[PDB]
Amino acid sequence: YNYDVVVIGTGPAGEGAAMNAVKAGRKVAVVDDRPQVGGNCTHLGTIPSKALRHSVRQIMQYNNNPLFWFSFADVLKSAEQVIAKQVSSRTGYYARNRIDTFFGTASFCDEHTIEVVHLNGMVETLVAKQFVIATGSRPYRPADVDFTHPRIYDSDTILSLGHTPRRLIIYGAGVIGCEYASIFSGLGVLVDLIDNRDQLLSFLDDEISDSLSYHLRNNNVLIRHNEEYERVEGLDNGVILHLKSGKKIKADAFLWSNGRTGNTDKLGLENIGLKANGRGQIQVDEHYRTEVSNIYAAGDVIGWPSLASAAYDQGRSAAGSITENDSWRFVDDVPTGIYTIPEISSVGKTERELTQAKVPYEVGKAFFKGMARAQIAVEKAGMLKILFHRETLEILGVHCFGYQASEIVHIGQAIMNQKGEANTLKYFINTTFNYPTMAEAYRVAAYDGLNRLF
Amino acid sequence: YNYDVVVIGTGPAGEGAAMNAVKAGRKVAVVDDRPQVGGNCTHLGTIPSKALRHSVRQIMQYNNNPLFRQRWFSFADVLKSAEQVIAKQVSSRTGYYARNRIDTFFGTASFCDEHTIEVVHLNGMVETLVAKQFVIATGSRPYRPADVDFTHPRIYDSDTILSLGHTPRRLIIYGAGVIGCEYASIFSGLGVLVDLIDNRDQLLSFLDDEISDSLSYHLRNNNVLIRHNEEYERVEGLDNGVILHLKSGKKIKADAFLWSNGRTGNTDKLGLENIGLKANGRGQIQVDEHYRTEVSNIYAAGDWPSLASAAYDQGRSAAGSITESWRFVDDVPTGIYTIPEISSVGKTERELTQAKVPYEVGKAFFKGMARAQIAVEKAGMLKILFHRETLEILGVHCFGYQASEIVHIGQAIMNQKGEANTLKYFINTTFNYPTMAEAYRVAAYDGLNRLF
Ligand SMILES: Cc1cc2nc3c(=O)[nH]c(=O)nc-3n(C[C@H](O)[C@H](O)[C@H](O)COP(=O)(O)OP(=O)(O)OC[C@H]3O[C@@H](n4cnc5c(N)ncnc54)[C@H](O)[C@@H]3O)c2cc1C
Ligand SMILES: Cc1cc2nc3c(=O)[nH]c(=O)nc-3n(C[C@H](O)[C@H](O)[C@H](O)COP(=O)(O)OP(=O)(O)OC[C@H]3O[C@@H](n4cnc5c(N)ncnc54)[C@H](O)[C@@H]3O)c2cc1C
Repeated sequence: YNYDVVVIGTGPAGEGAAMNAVKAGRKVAVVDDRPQVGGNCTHLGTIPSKALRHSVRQIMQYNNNPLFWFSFADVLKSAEQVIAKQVSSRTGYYARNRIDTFFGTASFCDEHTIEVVHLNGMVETLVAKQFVIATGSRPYRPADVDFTHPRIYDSDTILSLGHTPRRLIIYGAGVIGCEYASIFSGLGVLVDLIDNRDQLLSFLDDEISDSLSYHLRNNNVLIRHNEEYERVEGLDNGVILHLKSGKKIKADAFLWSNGRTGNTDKLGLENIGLKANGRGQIQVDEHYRTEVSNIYAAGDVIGWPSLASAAYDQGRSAAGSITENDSWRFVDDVPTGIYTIPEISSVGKTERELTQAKVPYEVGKAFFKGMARAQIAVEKAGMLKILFHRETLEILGVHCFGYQASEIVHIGQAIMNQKGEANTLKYFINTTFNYPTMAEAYRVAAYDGLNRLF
Repeated sequence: YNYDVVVIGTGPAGEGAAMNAVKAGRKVAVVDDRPQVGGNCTHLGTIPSKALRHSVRQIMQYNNNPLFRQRWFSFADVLKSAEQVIAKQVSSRTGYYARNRIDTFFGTASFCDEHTIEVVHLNGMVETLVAKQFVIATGSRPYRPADVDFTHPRIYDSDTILSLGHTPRRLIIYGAGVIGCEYASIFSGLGVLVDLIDNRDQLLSFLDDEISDSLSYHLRNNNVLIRHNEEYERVEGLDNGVILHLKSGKKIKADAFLWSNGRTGNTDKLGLENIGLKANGRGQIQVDEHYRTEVSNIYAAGDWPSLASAAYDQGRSAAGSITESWRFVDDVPTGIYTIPEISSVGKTERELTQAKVPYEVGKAFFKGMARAQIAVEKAGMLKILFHRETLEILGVHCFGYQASEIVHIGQAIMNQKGEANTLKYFINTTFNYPTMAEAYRVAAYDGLNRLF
């Protein structure tokens, strides 16, 4: 077969790259080893975890509702229709713009031709001028951990759970680990989160991390800091983890969420002259182009920031660079978002970086406890913090935690991206929002900032 | 994949073998290289030629009927009618396969060992299939000599002739076989000066002399020019017409050319040397009375006599032998579908004369037949050879419209044993009237007059 742009993997990066390329008028093909389109964006990652989290939140609201346990399988059963709808929508998207697909593992043979091998023994060959690599990553699996044990799971096999455990252990304080800890705590299981550092999500703001830790501890998430595993043992009834500090923790299950490794082992990277680091990531430039001129890598496969929306935008920019239609833009200022119960999101500098850089900033706070919308939604916990320059009133950082955090942070991001005097805090006083909504926070927050300035 | 019986070829032999094997309760599968089921019987051989012949008969009757006068048509329009029949037949065969839970694999089959095969499709496929019992029904192809340019647009065979787009003014057919005679009759009915070339001095020497003479007379009266005892020397394809130079020194120029001399077995691609099976010069496979090859678990059936019904029966017999219903297909009623048709069963007059059997001949001419007169097909003849003393039937020959359907009553009477196989049955049995089966009765009486 002959094409112009060939995409590996149908994740957000691959889908975005292929759509931008077909928007340019080229002839484009996509290859994905999964039997269905979507990848970890919909099959094992974002969609199943988010459906589980939303079901857990609804269960929690129902239990605490004055108007009125649940098996894990019943809770997870809400995700199959969502994934079916998403895969149908993406299949229709691909069919309408006429992109041919191949459901098989893709391997490299030269600079222009690839081998697609399916489960039947199918062998096909694709040739194109431009290639996009969006193989993503897989859960990092250390050798000394018996993942074949029925009671030991990773970020993928955890969905195979057939019963809600009495206790559980989570290793790694990453985004996935914290999200799963929050979800399981909502389900009503004593989760023992294990962290290699002293503070949860040290890249976040200190206040937000402290509030998240307080809520997790108040919701049975026993958090142990500064820990490194020594030896994991699987039994008939439970799993026992011996830490290097000497503590032995026994649970009825086990989940590993410490890092991810890029999918490059089966790609045959040596056949083209490219090499991947120990993390399985491919070095790319500001154009998302590797050392090979016609080879482009984008999305989570490159490592940072390993965010599905960020991966989609990175693939879109890589396709724009391939077509050179001015649509390229290096995706660097990604607003971080952690989907625990409740949510967390941030955009821009934190208070620690601002303190280090000696920027004369000021803090405006808005607490969700005194909020009409938050109380009406029965969400008492949460806060919103805005860091703004004292003199120029420019917003240098927005951090929110609580109800609808990710949706709230977008307006602060939009105000942030303005240039010069346009990016000012006083906008929140010169613009009328709706009421009662969560956006009203900004208004209050703005005042709580400008009252601190003399 | 694992199965009990694996058949190669979806023609009548393969389909019959698969159906008989699946009737035994085993798990069976079929493989073929054609993108549709049916085999050469439906896609390139029997069915298209029969549709062409029936359409030619219909247009001939329409032209000759005074009622329809108050009109030559292109070859493509005549051939168009076969597509519907082919589609219906392939749909019926696919339904038969699916209702019986038969696995089909559309790719060329190659032998690896005595129990497994590789299936390769157009796109570099590889599929392994292992089964206890195997059936070979690969059929055959038109024989292609090296010294003729089949790639020439004006030179065709028994398969590529359907690719003709325009009806030629003149045409040459080489080989006086059943296929050659049928195509010569069809093209003569279409209104083309056909120059049939025969290697021997008599058309269809395996038939009775009277039947062959009548067929030759009809072909001569239908613009077909028959040349006897000729062998080709060189076929040259010009831009306007094909010129054939024969060994006798003649040169014949026409607007087309058809080759129908011999058939070649489709065994080269099978790779039988990987299992210890050899193919002769014609590509056939030697088998015993049980349709079994040298290998104990390898069986071959179908494409002598290269008859579709005979191939079907041979395939079913091979399947029965595999499942332990076996019957050696040896006596097949020979049928040539020219205009009019020809059929024969049992011994001919020449063989009876050689063996000095005291027989007698009963004739019933179709010219005096009422149903034949209504059919406006008066040319015909029904000859019955019956033993004089014991009144047993030793041979039945017919040459006329609806010959194949007529011959089956004589065949049914033939297969009876002893006194049951008697000509007097045709005297003591009430037939339908007006039918050409009742002609048998007349023939029987025409025999009983000669008795004394
Ligand atoms: C539990 C969980 C929750 C998450 N929640 C979020 C969230 O809320 N927001 C967010 O932004 N991110 C989230 N993520 C991260 C998200 O999974 C990634 O950011 C996203 O997958 C990045 O897009 P991608 O296309 O690079 O990844 P993928 O979608 O994983 O791309 C890899 C695709 O390529 C295929 N592939 C891989 N190797 C080959 C090969 N050799 N041959 C052929 N095909 C191949 C894979 O089968 C897959 O289809 C979450 C992750 C997890 C585990
Ligand atoms: C013009 C014409 C008219 C005819 N008219 C009549 C008639 O009126 N009556 C009659 O009884 N007979 C007639 N025949 C003869 C008839 O074609 C054969 O008798 C019969 O079809 C053979 O049956 P078969 O299944 O054994 O062979 P086929 O029907 O040829 O079956 C072979 C099948 O297997 C496939 N195949 C071949 N090699 C391989 C391979 N290596 N791997 C996989 N698949 C393979 C072929 O493509 C084909 O589909 C006629 C023939 C011709 C050419």
